[PDB]
Amino acid sequence: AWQARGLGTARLQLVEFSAFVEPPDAVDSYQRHLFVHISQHGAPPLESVDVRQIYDKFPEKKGGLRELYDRGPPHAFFLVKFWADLNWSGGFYGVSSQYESLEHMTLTCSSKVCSFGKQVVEKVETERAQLEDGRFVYRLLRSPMCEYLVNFLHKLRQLPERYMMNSVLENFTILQVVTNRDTQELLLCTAYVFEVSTSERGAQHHIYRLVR
Repeated sequence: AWQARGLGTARLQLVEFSAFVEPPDAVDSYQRHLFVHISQHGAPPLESVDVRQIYDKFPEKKGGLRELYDRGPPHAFFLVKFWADLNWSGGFYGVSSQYESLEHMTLTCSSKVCSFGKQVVEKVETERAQLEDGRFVYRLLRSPMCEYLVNFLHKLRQLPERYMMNSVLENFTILQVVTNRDTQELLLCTAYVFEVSTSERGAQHHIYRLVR
């Protein structure tokens, strides 16, 4: 219909997102390990997942998934299931995001990190547009990972069975809200749930529309 084919609206599309580590000897010979990755640079509509099912995985009151979805707009809401690649200390742990739009705005991106459906850490970054080839571009490149996430990854990686990592990751989620800084209107809300991938398979994702 007017349904989504990937993670984005007509106002703000996600070009690429990744969380990575570069070992200290990437200086001598460069190498990057991706924990998670989405590259979106004539396709079927995305599958849908009912937003009520994951209410409890995210906080309530203000900034809660229920309230955000009640603000809308409904079509801006996505779920990303990650299978994270956790086989790869003291290198650079990074996160890179890039979005694209037709209109010039200033974005605020709030990444809320939740444990057992309860807000635990939050980052809030702002990014002005940059005009490139008609399209506007928002580049949050190589942002350093919060030391919470880096320690979590090290802790997580040493669990002796992967069903135990999946048990632990069951309760760990991330809510991402991108809003126009000026008009305060939500442009993009992405819910992330997490599994561990096996050793032989690298990172993966499935993107869903969140519906009601």
